[PDB]
Amino acid sequence: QSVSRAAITAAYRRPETEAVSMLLEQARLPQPVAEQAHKLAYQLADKLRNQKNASGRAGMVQGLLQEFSLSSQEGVALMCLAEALLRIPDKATRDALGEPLIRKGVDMAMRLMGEQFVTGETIAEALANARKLEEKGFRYSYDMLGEAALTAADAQAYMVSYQQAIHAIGKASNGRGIYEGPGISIKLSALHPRYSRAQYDRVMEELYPRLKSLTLLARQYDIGINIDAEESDRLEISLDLLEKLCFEPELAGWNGIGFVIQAYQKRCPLVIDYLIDLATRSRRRLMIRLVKGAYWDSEIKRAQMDGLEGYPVYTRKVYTDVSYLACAKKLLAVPNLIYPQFATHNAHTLAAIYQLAGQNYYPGQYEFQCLHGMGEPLYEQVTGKVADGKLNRPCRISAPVGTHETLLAYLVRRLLENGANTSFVNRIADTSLPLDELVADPVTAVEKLAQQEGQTGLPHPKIPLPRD
Amino acid sequence: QSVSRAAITAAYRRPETEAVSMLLEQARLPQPVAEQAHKLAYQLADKLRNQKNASGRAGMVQGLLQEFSLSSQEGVALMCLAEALLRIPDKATRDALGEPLIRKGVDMAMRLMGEQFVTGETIAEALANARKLEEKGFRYSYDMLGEAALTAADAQAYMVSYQQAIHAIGKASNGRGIYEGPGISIKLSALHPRYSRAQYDRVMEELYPRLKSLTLLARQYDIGINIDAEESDRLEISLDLLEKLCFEPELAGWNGIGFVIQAYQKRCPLVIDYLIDLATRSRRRLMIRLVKGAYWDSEIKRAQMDGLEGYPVYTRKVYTDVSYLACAKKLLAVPNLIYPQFATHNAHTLAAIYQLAGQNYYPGQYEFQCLHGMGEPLYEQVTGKVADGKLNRPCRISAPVGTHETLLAYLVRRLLENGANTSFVNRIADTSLPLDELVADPVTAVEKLAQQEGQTGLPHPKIPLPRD
Ligand SMILES: Cc1cc2nc3c(=O)[nH]c(=O)nc-3n(C[C@H](O)[C@H](O)[C@H](O)COP(=O)(O)OP(=O)(O)OC[C@@H]3O[C@@H](n4cnc5c(N)ncnc54)[C@H](O)[C@@H]3O)c2cc1C
Ligand SMILES: Cc1cc2nc3c(=O)[nH]c(=O)nc-3n(C[C@H](O)[C@H](O)[C@H](O)COP(=O)(O)OP(=O)(O)OC[C@@H]3O[C@@H](n4cnc5c(N)ncnc54)[C@H](O)[C@@H]3O)c2cc1C
Ligand SMILES: O=C(O)[C@@H]1CCCO1
Ligand SMILES: O=C(O)[C@@H]1CCCO1
Repeated sequence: QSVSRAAITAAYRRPETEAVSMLLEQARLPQPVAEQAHKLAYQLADKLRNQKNASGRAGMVQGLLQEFSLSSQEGVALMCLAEALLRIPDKATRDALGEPLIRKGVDMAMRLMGEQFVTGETIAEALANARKLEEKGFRYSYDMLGEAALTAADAQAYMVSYQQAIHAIGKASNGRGIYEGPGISIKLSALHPRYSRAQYDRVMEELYPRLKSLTLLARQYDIGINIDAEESDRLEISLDLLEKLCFEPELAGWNGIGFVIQAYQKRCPLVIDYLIDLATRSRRRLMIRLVKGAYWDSEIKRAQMDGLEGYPVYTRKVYTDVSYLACAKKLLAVPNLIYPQFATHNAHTLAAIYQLAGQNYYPGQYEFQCLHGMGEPLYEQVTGKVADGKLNRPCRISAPVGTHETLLAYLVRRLLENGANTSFVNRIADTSLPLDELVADPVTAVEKLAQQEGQTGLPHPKIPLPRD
Repeated sequence: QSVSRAAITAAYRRPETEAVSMLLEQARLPQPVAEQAHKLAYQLADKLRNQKNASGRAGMVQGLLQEFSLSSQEGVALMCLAEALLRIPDKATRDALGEPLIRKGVDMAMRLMGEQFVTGETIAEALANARKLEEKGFRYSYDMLGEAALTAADAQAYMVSYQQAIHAIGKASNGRGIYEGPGISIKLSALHPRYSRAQYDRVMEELYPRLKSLTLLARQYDIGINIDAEESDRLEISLDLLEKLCFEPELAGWNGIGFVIQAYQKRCPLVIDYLIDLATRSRRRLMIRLVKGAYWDSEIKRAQMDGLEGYPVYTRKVYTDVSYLACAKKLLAVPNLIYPQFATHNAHTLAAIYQLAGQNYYPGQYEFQCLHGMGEPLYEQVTGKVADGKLNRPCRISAPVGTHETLLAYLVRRLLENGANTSFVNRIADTSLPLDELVADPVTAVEKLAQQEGQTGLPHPKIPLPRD
């Protein structure tokens, strides 16, 4: 292997104490920057949580719960009475006074809960719902729902769907280009049957020509084409595919190739070193989406089943946060080589990147990204004119496209993301959790744990090593 | 009295059979227009009710309620199970598996329910929340909360508040003018202590100089100033005040005086005849807001207490709808004399006016209006570019400004409006009520009642004459 590829392999499952300890000083924000990040994060979170006065309304309630010493059911009952009294029109009058069921249920619940996360059932429908926010300065990336093709027919169908989508997105883009215009996002698992266990030779013979074909088509329309990151044991083969792609003569001088990297992996900073070298060698600027990662629950389960020396992902959420910040700094340092795309719904992560990107923003420096049905409210404060009180930074919405038949796995990942007590989007909804704790600096949080526990970067107390 | 003023007085409490019968042919939409109004009303209501697929989601539920013959509590329980199963990360695992309390309560409930209807606590705050929709083509009218002044001090305070507001709105308007720019809306009851029983002489001596002063100030800033319509026994004195105002030399050639007329009153079309003559005589274009009316419940109660020969308002809601359409036609016929402002949250009423206004709309022909916290969703389909799928017709939002201390009566009127089973905004929320019934033509509805009951315009069966 090359030096950079070798360093990736060696970090696959490195002990958490070691990985976190080495990331800490790279993630640490200089005091002045940390202070500005905190103020901004607080302001974003405050406006988001309290757009409709949720905390104030919650407080007024508690106040009356004391000025009468009433229970919850008591207060509510009183409000119902008060409500009925307020409907008296005249103030004087008022004053004076088997398995098929379970299978069907699961499928239905999937559709119902999933609707909010889906942009359109077809690319035409999805594209129709774009101008609304595109006119506000939002950008889109259409991500076809449908993954882990099981048969050759399945993979063929997905391929045809991607090709069709690129034609439609490309026509809609109408020359706007890879930055300002919409792009497409693809899953390698959709393009090759049984990708999860596919061997190198077959992937290169069968998957790669498809990846190449789609990328050439994207180039013809000058739209971005992004390669989603999936399970951790597919990282290596995805880098082999990216490497070959970047050296295609027909793609020379074109910078529309995109690639996701997952900060929850111990390999992430080493993958960045590789990507930096690859951009240099292939003479291009790579569009790199930095994300935390969507498969954490399954990654933990897989590792515990395989009984290996460790986990490929962190086991405490705050460590993933630290990884993300350290990786963000690395990406921002090389603007000639990488166009970083910072995917997050987290107000602190957003504010930290905003400050880390430094003075003198220019549109092509970087962008933020979010998922449809999750990020729009937060980014309404971000994308738009400074005169309208926004930060004037671009955000690209990832827009799932597909019917109920392709939605299941994506929906489950969204449930896990939204429902986890560690997720920012879960915690911000809790009016009980103080804003300062919500936007707490992750580096400081890690040092706090270290002081309590006796060393830095210890694994989650409830997630022992697989061999234990 | 003049001919027109005399005709108003004579219609005060005319029998409903008579009033409705005479309105019917003036309200009737020609077959071609009625058809276009129906299609548009249906489309508006469909998009409004089903923006987030409410009816479709409701149907999918009923479908499973049959493919298993389950109860509501049953279906729900199943969904909770399905939801828990969808949170299993791996599919294989899933597959394999005293009075102070009441007074305090009423006040608190008022604040909580009222927040959605209030634009700002102060004019500065309200104005701050304006650009968002103003940039979309929406206009504003700021209506200071606070009415029925009880003391001289009270009325003085309201006066000072109006003056301050006009300065702030006028500065914000910055020369945009009476049509494109924001205006103010005033309540005569706020400007004179115990207005409800005030005598003509005192009103002219004390109230009128205040009305004149505010109107002159509005003119200096070239913003609209609208006189709200309140209880029916104050109609006459309000016309006396308007008459005098329109002949002030300092207001000559200025068309920013506005006046509300309430279609639920039997006098409404006669008031229009008067207003038409007044515009002609005083050489101006009057800004006339056509509304249905906000005080219906209290009007019925007052009439039943006074034991007079009849009601000053209609007793069936569909009659008020018919009155509104007939009055709208009258206003639209005289564009040189009246700038009509059609206040409604009703999709049929909106669509009917749209069609009645005819071909070749121009901005100064007319506008729609709505209340903050009620109309924005419907008018999001109306105000905006045709390319964005909107009707490209202007809407002015009435924006209440005030603290909790001035909010009570307004809030109660909003509760009555939103909570009445006859209100469009109540009925559209009922996914059980078919769209075609929701947007049913009121003239046809009245003829249907007439065929069933034996004559046209009979009173509400549950609202007999006061003397009965
Ligand atoms: C536009 C976009 C594209 C994306 N593309 C991909 C993609 O191709 N592949 C992919 O895998 N993800 C992708 N993601 C990321 C993913 O889907 C989640 O949205 C993301 O991880 C949420 O991070 P956050 O900063 O918004 O929320 P935060 O609440 O700040 O952090 C959320 C999470 O931290 C992690 N986590 C949770 N618990 C732990 C723990 N105990 N230990 C360590 N880590 C933990 C997770 O990665 C997780 O989602 C994408 C996200 C976006 C917005
Ligand atoms: C911008 C704006 C300004 C307004 N200004 C004023 C004002 O100065 N003074 C004022 O009094 N109102 C005013 N209103 C009107 C009022 O507040 C209500 O919003 C209005 O009457 C609702 O009509 P709608 O077409 O939206 O709803 P719809 O559901 O179509 O009709 C609603 C209603 O019909 C009436 N009604 C209900 N039941 C009956 C019945 N049994 N018999 C006869 N009529 C019945 C009422 O007038 C009532 O509100 C204003 C409204 C707006 C939007
Ligand atoms: O499929 C997922 O969950 C993530 C987010 C978007 C693409 O990769
Ligand atoms: O006070 C009311 O309820 C109505 C609506 C706005 C002004 O007059």
